[PDB]
Amino acid sequence: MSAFQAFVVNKTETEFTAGVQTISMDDLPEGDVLVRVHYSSVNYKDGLASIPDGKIVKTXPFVPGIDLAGVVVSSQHPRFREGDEVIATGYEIGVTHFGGYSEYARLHGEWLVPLPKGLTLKEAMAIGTAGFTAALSIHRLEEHGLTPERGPVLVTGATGGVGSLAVSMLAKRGYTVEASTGKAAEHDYLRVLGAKEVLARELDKQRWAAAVDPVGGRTLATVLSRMRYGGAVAVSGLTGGAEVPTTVHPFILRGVSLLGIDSVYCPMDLRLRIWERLAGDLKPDLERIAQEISLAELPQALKRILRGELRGRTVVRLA
Amino acid sequence: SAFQAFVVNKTETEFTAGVQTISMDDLPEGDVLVRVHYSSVNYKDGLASIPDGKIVKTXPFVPGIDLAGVVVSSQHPEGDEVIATGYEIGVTHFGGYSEYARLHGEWLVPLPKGLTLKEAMAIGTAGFTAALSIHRLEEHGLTPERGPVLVTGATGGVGSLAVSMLAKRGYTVEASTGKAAEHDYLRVLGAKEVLAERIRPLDKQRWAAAVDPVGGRTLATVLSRMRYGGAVAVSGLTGGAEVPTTVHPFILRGVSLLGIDSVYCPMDLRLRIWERLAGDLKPDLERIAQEISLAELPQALKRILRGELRGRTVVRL
Ligand SMILES: [Cl-]
Repeated sequence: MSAFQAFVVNKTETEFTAGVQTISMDDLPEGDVLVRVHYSSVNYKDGLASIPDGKIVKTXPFVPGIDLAGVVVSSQHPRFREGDEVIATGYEIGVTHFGGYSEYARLHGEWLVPLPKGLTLKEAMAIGTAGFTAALSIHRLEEHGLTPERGPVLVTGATGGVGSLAVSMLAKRGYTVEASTGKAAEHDYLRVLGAKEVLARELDKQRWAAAVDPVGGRTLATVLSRMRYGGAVAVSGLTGGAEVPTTVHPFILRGVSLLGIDSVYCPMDLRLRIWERLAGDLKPDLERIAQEISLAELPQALKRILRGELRGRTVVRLA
Repeated sequence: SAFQAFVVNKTETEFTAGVQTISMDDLPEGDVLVRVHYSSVNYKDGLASIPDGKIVKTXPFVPGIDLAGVVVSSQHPEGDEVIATGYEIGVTHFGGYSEYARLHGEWLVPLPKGLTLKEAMAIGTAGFTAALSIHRLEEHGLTPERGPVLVTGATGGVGSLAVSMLAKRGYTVEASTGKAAEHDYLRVLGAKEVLAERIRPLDKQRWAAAVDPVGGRTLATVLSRMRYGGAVAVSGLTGGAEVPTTVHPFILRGVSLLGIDSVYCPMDLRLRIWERLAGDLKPDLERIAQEISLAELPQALKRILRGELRGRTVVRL
């Protein structure tokens, strides 16, 4: 009792550790809500938190994991009584504040999202930050004019977390989806998620009514060449390094919008709206996208996402 | 008198591009009359063989940035084997997709010893660009002991030729392409390994130089795996839109970006590059060149435009 396991990253005098070890209740930082973590997931950002030069974590003894789903053990009066299934993504979690790769997490009441009717904690983590990023992107495109009747929608990080999830969300909304990836042997998978066409990495001059780029932008010059007049691109994520900028001219000439999607600091009112959508009209096909691993299998998954060999979504069952 | 030529034309009804017979009066002014033996198909030539290819602006025109043949009449220091590359040859002044071509002597380069007319065109603009690239890199300090050289030209004209050239030069070459069927082909040119950005493994400084023949398309990923001091030779055009780079990576590692212009290259260097092309920069053309007749030219022009031509293709008139 009061002694549980967590993936911990450390950095002393020219030495780096990253493994599952046992930690205590007192190692958890200041919070007003105590949560027993049922699930977490693996994100690329979480991969960067597991390595020294990742440029995410800037403080030593740390518990990564930007994603959380579980049950309230104890807390305060922030609208949370024990036994409540709560979700926690974004903010300082897994970056500045101890995160979800732990059996227990201690957080601020202002960061929790009461689990919407229509989602399991596992399904909530299967979606995770990635799904939130995908949902917000589509949400944002839709208030900007996107409907299935405007034309096909391109998605470029198709096999990754955000990409797989977006394809699914768009296909189930009735959109004609074209998906692009850089790995062959990924085509069948993309079609199963509902993509009508799949593109090998590389009508005249205006095919897509909208696009979703979850790779920091880095295929923007490709996406801009075949954008319809009035279209938009929702961009999010990181590349891998090596920034890829765009010219501005193509946005001006075709009246196209670039919508920066940030899942970290999204305000609570919108956050709640997105989670309602994720429980209803933007609920993806998690059975064909997500796979589950245990806390002890986590190190390997963080290596893989960093190397770019993780497809779809990976949820971590805690304990 | 009345010879054959490939003619592009565009009125206010249609666009015509076929092989018609034109006379001596159709060629524009020039002091040197060259009877063309060989020409070459180039990406640039394909754009000039089409409407919305933004290269040919005046109406009735004969494309072909590349010229090689024998002199009929001249008044500049007859029967001289000569090559013409770049300048106004593909673009503003009538080209080499014609049995005869009139040009100015300022563009002409006497065909170097150790090279054939067909070989000069197997090389052509593409080979020149590549050779001029390598050259520009070597005078920046690049040598085989600095580390491997990362081409990206792959099966572009330029690039295929770059690999062969660097391989024959003794460099370790890493070639990049997106087509899975050209892997065996790139090793025969002499590339040590074929590449299919990730931040594990350690790829963080491993290329001494780079040849980027797609308008700096791949600069963004190249730059973050350059050795401290290296350079990158960029040339040609992209498939369409322009892809910018950040400047930080250059300052950070003391890397240079070298703009390679084949079009308006100065004569003094032009000869030096061609002498090199007849010398230690002679690519193994046995594997990289192909030959077609004039009546077959339009077909290749259609293929290069849709990226269906590997290596180099010459033309016999
Ligand atoms: Cl559970």
